[PDB]
Amino acid sequence: STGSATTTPIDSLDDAYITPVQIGTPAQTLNLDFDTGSSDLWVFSSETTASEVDGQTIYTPSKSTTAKLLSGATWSISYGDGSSSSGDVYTDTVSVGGLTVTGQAVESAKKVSSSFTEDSTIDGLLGLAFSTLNTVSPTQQKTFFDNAKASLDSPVFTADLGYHAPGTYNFGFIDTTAYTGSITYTAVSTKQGFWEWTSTGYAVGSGTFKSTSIDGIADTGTTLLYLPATVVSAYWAQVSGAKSSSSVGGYVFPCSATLPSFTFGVGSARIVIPGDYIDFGPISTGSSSCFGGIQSSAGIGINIFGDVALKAAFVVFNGATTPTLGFASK
Repeated sequence: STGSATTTPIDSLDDAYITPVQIGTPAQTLNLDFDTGSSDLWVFSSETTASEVDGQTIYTPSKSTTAKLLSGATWSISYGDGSSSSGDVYTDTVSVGGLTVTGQAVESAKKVSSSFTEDSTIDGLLGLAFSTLNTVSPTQQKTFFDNAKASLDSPVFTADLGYHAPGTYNFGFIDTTAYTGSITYTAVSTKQGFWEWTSTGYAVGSGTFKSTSIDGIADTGTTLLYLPATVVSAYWAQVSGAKSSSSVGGYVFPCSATLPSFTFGVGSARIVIPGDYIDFGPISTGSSSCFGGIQSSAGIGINIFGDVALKAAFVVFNGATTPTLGFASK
Protein backbone atom coordinates (compact mmCIF):
# COMPACT_ATOMS: atom_id res chain seq x y z
CA SER A 1 0.00 0.00 0.00
CA THR A 2 0.87 3.68 -0.20
CA GLY A 3 -0.51 7.04 0.95
CA SER A 4 -0.05 10.60 -0.27
CA ALA A 5 -1.30 13.74 1.46
CA THR A 6 -0.78 17.44 0.94
CA THR A 7 0.73 19.44 3.79
CA THR A 8 -0.04 23.15 4.04
CA PRO A 9 1.66 25.97 5.97
CA ILE A 10 -0.48 27.29 8.85
CA ASP A 11 0.47 30.91 8.18
CA SER A 12 2.47 33.23 5.93
CA LEU A 13 5.73 32.44 7.75
CA ASP A 14 5.57 28.63 7.46
CA ASP A 15 5.53 28.41 11.27
CA ALA A 16 4.25 24.84 10.96
CA TYR A 17 2.48 22.61 8.47
CA ILE A 18 -0.84 20.79 8.75
CA THR A 19 -1.93 17.62 6.99
CA PRO A 20 -5.50 16.29 6.96
CA VAL A 21 -6.00 12.99 8.75
CA GLN A 22 -9.15 10.82 8.81
CA ILE A 23 -9.95 9.34 12.24
CA GLY A 24 -12.82 7.03 13.09
CA THR A 25 -15.96 5.74 11.40
CA PRO A 26 -17.53 7.74 9.86
CA ALA A 27 -14.35 9.69 9.24
CA GLN A 28 -13.59 12.73 11.36
CA THR A 29 -11.00 14.84 9.54
CA LEU A 30 -8.51 16.69 11.72
CA ASN A 31 -5.56 18.78 10.56
CA LEU A 32 -2.49 17.43 12.30
CA ASP A 33 1.10 18.62 12.61
CA PHE A 34 3.27 15.74 11.32
CA ASP A 35 6.24 15.69 13.65
CA THR A 36 9.33 13.59 12.95
CA GLY A 37 10.66 14.75 16.34
CA SER A 38 8.05 12.99 18.49
CA SER A 39 6.09 9.76 18.60
CA ASP A 40 2.57 10.43 19.89
CA LEU A 41 -0.53 10.88 17.74
CA TRP A 42 -2.69 13.14 19.91
CA VAL A 43 -5.78 15.18 19.14
CA PHE A 44 -8.02 17.86 20.51
CA SER A 45 -11.16 16.02 21.51
CA SER A 46 -14.56 16.06 23.15
CA GLU A 47 -12.62 15.34 26.36
CA THR A 48 -10.42 18.45 26.15
CA THR A 49 -11.02 21.01 28.92
CA ALA A 50 -13.49 23.39 27.29
CA SER A 51 -11.60 26.59 28.17
CA GLU A 52 -8.53 25.15 26.40
CA VAL A 53 -10.29 24.68 23.06
CA ASP A 54 -10.37 27.78 20.84
CA GLY A 55 -11.34 27.03 17.24
CA GLN A 56 -9.75 23.60 16.78
CA THR A 57 -11.62 20.70 15.24
CA ILE A 58 -12.16 17.97 17.84
CA TYR A 59 -12.25 14.20 17.70
CA THR A 60 -15.34 12.77 19.39
CA PRO A 61 -14.71 9.08 20.02
CA SER A 62 -18.33 8.41 21.07
CA LYS A 63 -19.36 9.23 17.47
CA SER A 64 -16.95 6.67 16.00
CA THR A 65 -18.21 3.10 15.72
CA THR A 66 -14.64 1.82 15.54
CA ALA A 67 -13.28 3.71 18.58
CA LYS A 68 -12.37 1.66 21.64
CA LEU A 69 -11.08 3.02 24.93
CA LEU A 70 -7.63 1.62 25.66
CA SER A 71 -8.34 0.71 29.23
CA GLY A 72 -6.08 2.29 31.82
CA ALA A 73 -3.84 4.03 29.29
CA THR A 74 -2.76 7.63 29.78
CA TRP A 75 -0.24 9.88 28.07
CA SER A 76 1.61 13.09 28.87
CA ILE A 77 4.13 14.90 26.70
CA SER A 78 6.32 17.98 26.93
CA TYR A 79 7.95 19.45 23.85
CA GLY A 80 11.23 21.30 23.39
CA ASP A 81 9.45 24.64 23.10
CA GLY A 82 7.93 24.21 26.56
CA SER A 83 4.43 23.26 25.39
CA SER A 84 2.61 20.17 26.67
CA SER A 85 -0.54 18.05 26.59
CA SER A 86 -1.96 14.95 28.25
CA GLY A 87 -4.97 12.68 28.39
CA ASP A 88 -6.27 9.17 27.76
CA VAL A 89 -6.18 6.82 24.78
CA TYR A 90 -8.46 5.22 22.22
CA THR A 91 -7.68 2.86 19.38
CA ASP A 92 -9.40 3.69 16.10
CA THR A 93 -8.99 3.64 12.36
CA VAL A 94 -6.67 6.35 11.04
CA SER A 95 -6.08 7.15 7.37
CA VAL A 96 -3.55 9.50 5.78
CA GLY A 97 -3.83 10.23 2.09
CA GLY A 98 -5.49 6.89 1.33
CA LEU A 99 -3.32 4.76 3.63
CA THR A 100 -5.31 3.15 6.44
CA VAL A 101 -4.19 1.76 9.80
CA THR A 102 -6.67 -0.06 11.99
CA GLY A 103 -6.12 -0.14 15.74
CA GLN A 104 -4.01 3.03 15.81
CA ALA A 105 -3.54 4.59 19.24
CA VAL A 106 -5.28 7.96 19.13
CA GLU A 107 -4.32 9.93 22.21
CA SER A 108 -7.20 12.12 23.32
CA ALA A 109 -6.22 15.36 25.05
CA LYS A 110 -7.83 16.21 28.38
CA LYS A 111 -5.40 19.10 28.86
CA VAL A 112 -3.29 21.17 26.50
CA SER A 113 -0.94 24.09 27.23
CA SER A 114 -1.69 27.64 26.16
CA SER A 115 0.37 27.58 22.96
CA PHE A 116 -1.80 24.76 21.60
CA THR A 117 -5.03 26.49 22.61
CA GLU A 118 -3.84 29.70 20.97
CA ASP A 119 -3.15 27.99 17.64
CA SER A 120 -6.58 27.40 16.11
CA THR A 121 -5.09 25.79 12.99
CA ILE A 122 -3.49 22.72 14.62
CA ASP A 123 -5.91 20.01 15.78
CA GLY A 124 -3.14 17.78 17.16
CA LEU A 125 0.16 16.09 16.32
CA LEU A 126 1.07 12.96 14.41
CA GLY A 127 4.43 11.69 15.60
CA LEU A 128 6.84 10.12 13.14
CA ALA A 129 9.96 9.60 15.28
CA PHE A 130 10.71 6.15 16.69
CA SER A 131 8.07 4.44 18.82
CA THR A 132 10.51 4.16 21.74
CA LEU A 133 9.65 7.84 22.47
CA ASN A 134 5.89 7.20 22.67
CA THR A 135 4.57 8.41 26.04
CA VAL A 136 1.58 6.10 26.55
CA SER A 137 1.62 4.34 29.90
CA PRO A 138 1.59 1.60 31.07
CA THR A 139 1.75 0.07 27.56
CA GLN A 140 3.76 2.08 25.05
CA GLN A 141 2.09 2.48 21.67
CA LYS A 142 3.34 2.48 18.10
CA THR A 143 3.41 5.39 15.65
CA PHE A 144 1.22 5.50 12.57
CA PHE A 145 4.29 4.78 10.42
CA ASP A 146 5.38 1.85 12.61
CA ASN A 147 1.87 0.34 12.34
CA ALA A 148 1.69 0.88 8.57
CA LYS A 149 5.22 -0.21 7.76
CA ALA A 150 4.77 -3.89 6.99
CA SER A 151 1.89 -3.11 4.63
CA LEU A 152 3.74 -0.41 2.71
CA ASP A 153 5.22 -1.09 -0.72
CA SER A 154 8.55 0.14 0.72
CA PRO A 155 9.11 0.91 4.43
CA VAL A 156 9.64 4.65 3.93
CA PHE A 157 7.93 7.99 4.15
CA THR A 158 9.01 11.24 2.53
CA ALA A 159 8.68 14.89 3.49
CA ASP A 160 8.52 17.50 0.73
CA LEU A 161 7.73 20.73 2.54
CA GLY A 162 7.04 23.88 0.58
CA TYR A 163 8.38 27.39 1.03
CA HIS A 164 5.31 29.60 1.42
CA ALA A 165 3.41 26.88 -0.47
CA PRO A 166 1.87 23.45 0.00
CA GLY A 167 3.93 20.27 -0.13
CA THR A 168 3.53 16.55 0.31
CA TYR A 169 3.97 13.65 2.73
CA ASN A 170 4.16 10.29 0.98
CA PHE A 171 4.10 6.87 2.60
CA GLY A 172 5.45 3.72 1.04
CA PHE A 173 7.05 5.09 -2.13
CA ILE A 174 9.58 7.59 -3.44
CA ASP A 175 8.17 10.01 -6.03
CA THR A 176 11.06 10.24 -8.48
CA THR A 177 9.48 13.32 -10.12
CA ALA A 178 9.60 15.33 -6.86
CA TYR A 179 13.34 16.05 -6.74
CA THR A 180 16.30 16.88 -8.95
CA GLY A 181 19.54 14.92 -9.22
CA SER A 182 20.09 12.00 -6.86
CA ILE A 183 19.07 11.23 -3.30
CA THR A 184 22.09 11.03 -0.97
CA TYR A 185 21.58 8.66 1.92
CA THR A 186 23.25 9.04 5.28
CA ALA A 187 23.40 6.99 8.49
CA VAL A 188 20.88 7.36 11.31
CA SER A 189 21.27 6.72 15.02
CA THR A 190 18.04 5.75 16.76
CA LYS A 191 19.68 5.79 20.22
CA GLN A 192 17.75 8.89 21.34
CA GLY A 193 14.58 7.91 19.46
CA PHE A 194 15.07 10.53 16.74
CA TRP A 195 16.02 10.60 13.07
CA GLU A 196 19.51 11.59 14.17
CA TRP A 197 22.25 12.03 11.59
CA THR A 198 25.55 13.84 11.02
CA SER A 199 25.87 16.65 8.50
CA THR A 200 29.29 16.94 6.89
CA GLY A 201 29.52 20.73 7.15
CA TYR A 202 28.23 24.09 5.97
CA ALA A 203 28.75 27.21 3.89
CA VAL A 204 27.40 30.74 4.23
CA GLY A 205 26.32 32.38 1.00
CA SER A 206 28.95 32.01 -1.70
CA GLY A 207 31.61 31.28 0.92
CA THR A 208 33.84 28.24 1.09
CA PHE A 209 32.47 25.01 2.50
CA LYS A 210 33.61 24.18 6.03
CA SER A 211 34.00 20.44 6.57
CA THR A 212 32.85 19.70 10.10
CA SER A 213 30.60 17.05 11.63
CA ILE A 214 27.27 18.36 12.92
CA ASP A 215 25.12 15.78 14.69
CA GLY A 216 21.45 16.68 14.69
CA ILE A 217 17.88 15.57 14.12
CA ALA A 218 15.59 15.82 11.11
CA ASP A 219 12.55 17.37 12.78
CA THR A 220 9.52 18.43 10.78
CA GLY A 221 7.83 19.61 13.98
CA THR A 222 10.42 22.32 14.67
CA THR A 223 10.12 25.53 12.64
CA LEU A 224 13.71 26.74 12.59
CA LEU A 225 17.24 25.51 12.04
CA TYR A 226 19.15 25.21 15.34
CA LEU A 227 22.92 24.79 15.01
CA PRO A 228 26.06 25.24 17.14
CA ALA A 229 26.79 28.81 18.23
CA THR A 230 29.98 28.94 16.14
CA VAL A 231 28.08 28.11 12.94
CA VAL A 232 25.23 30.50 13.71
CA SER A 233 27.61 33.35 14.52
CA ALA A 234 29.42 32.79 11.21
CA TYR A 235 26.08 33.03 9.37
CA TRP A 236 24.79 36.20 11.03
CA ALA A 237 28.17 37.94 10.77
CA GLN A 238 27.40 38.17 7.03
CA VAL A 239 24.24 40.21 7.63
CA SER A 240 24.86 43.89 8.40
CA GLY A 241 23.19 44.90 11.64
CA ALA A 242 22.31 41.38 12.76
CA LYS A 243 22.72 40.66 16.46
CA SER A 244 21.73 38.17 19.12
CA SER A 245 19.04 39.71 21.30
CA SER A 246 18.49 38.20 24.74
CA SER A 247 15.23 40.16 25.10
CA VAL A 248 13.81 38.77 21.87
CA GLY A 249 15.33 35.30 22.35
CA GLY A 250 17.69 34.92 19.43
CA TYR A 251 19.26 36.49 16.40
CA VAL A 252 17.41 39.38 14.82
CA PHE A 253 18.31 41.35 11.73
CA PRO A 254 17.20 44.53 9.95
CA CYS A 255 14.15 43.75 7.87
CA SER A 256 15.80 45.76 5.05
CA ALA A 257 18.57 43.15 4.71
CA THR A 258 19.05 40.67 1.91
CA LEU A 259 19.89 37.37 3.61
CA PRO A 260 22.62 35.04 2.31
CA SER A 261 21.89 31.40 1.62
CA PHE A 262 23.04 28.64 3.95
CA THR A 263 24.36 25.34 2.66
CA PHE A 264 24.54 22.11 4.66
CA GLY A 265 26.34 18.91 3.75
CA VAL A 266 24.83 15.47 3.35
CA GLY A 267 27.80 13.24 2.69
CA SER A 268 29.47 14.72 -0.37
CA ALA A 269 26.18 16.35 -1.44
CA ARG A 270 25.01 19.86 -0.60
CA ILE A 271 21.57 21.28 0.20
CA VAL A 272 21.20 25.04 -0.32
CA ILE A 273 18.70 26.95 1.83
CA PRO A 274 17.89 30.22 0.03
CA GLY A 275 18.26 33.38 2.09
CA ASP A 276 14.55 34.14 1.95
CA TYR A 277 13.81 30.87 3.80
CA ILE A 278 15.71 32.31 6.80
CA ASP A 279 13.41 35.37 7.16
CA PHE A 280 10.74 35.00 9.87
CA GLY A 281 9.52 38.55 9.65
CA PRO A 282 9.04 41.37 12.12
CA ILE A 283 9.56 40.45 15.77
CA SER A 284 6.29 42.26 16.54
CA THR A 285 3.74 43.83 14.21
CA GLY A 286 5.18 46.92 12.52
CA SER A 287 8.74 46.39 13.73
CA SER A 288 11.70 46.82 11.41
CA SER A 289 13.62 44.15 13.34
CA CYS A 290 13.12 40.71 11.84
CA PHE A 291 13.55 37.30 13.46
CA GLY A 292 16.15 34.92 12.07
CA GLY A 293 15.46 31.40 10.90
CA ILE A 294 18.87 30.09 11.94
CA GLN A 295 19.38 30.10 15.69
CA SER A 296 21.80 28.69 18.24
CA SER A 297 21.19 25.23 19.67
CA ALA A 298 23.32 26.06 22.71
CA GLY A 299 21.29 25.08 25.74
CA ILE A 300 18.84 22.95 23.71
CA GLY A 301 21.32 20.12 23.98
CA ILE A 302 20.84 18.98 20.39
CA ASN A 303 21.08 20.43 16.90
CA ILE A 304 17.79 20.50 15.02
CA PHE A 305 17.33 20.43 11.26
CA GLY A 306 13.83 21.85 11.39
CA ASP A 307 11.55 23.08 8.63
CA VAL A 308 13.91 25.88 7.49
CA ALA A 309 16.38 23.18 6.45
CA LEU A 310 14.04 20.37 5.48
CA LYS A 311 11.89 22.48 3.17
CA ALA A 312 14.98 23.09 0.99
CA ALA A 313 15.08 19.33 0.27
CA PHE A 314 13.18 16.23 -0.63
CA VAL A 315 13.70 14.08 2.47
CA VAL A 316 13.42 10.29 2.70
CA PHE A 317 12.80 8.77 6.12
CA ASN A 318 13.88 5.19 5.43
CA GLY A 319 12.49 2.83 8.07
CA ALA A 320 14.26 -0.30 6.88
CA THR A 321 15.70 -2.64 9.51
CA THR A 322 18.65 -0.26 9.64
CA PRO A 323 17.07 3.17 9.21
CA THR A 324 18.70 5.86 7.06
CA LEU A 325 17.87 9.38 5.87
CA GLY A 326 18.00 10.58 2.27
CA PHE A 327 18.23 14.15 1.01
CA ALA A 328 17.83 15.48 -2.53
CA SER A 329 17.68 18.98 -3.94
CA LYS A 330 14.38 19.92 -5.59
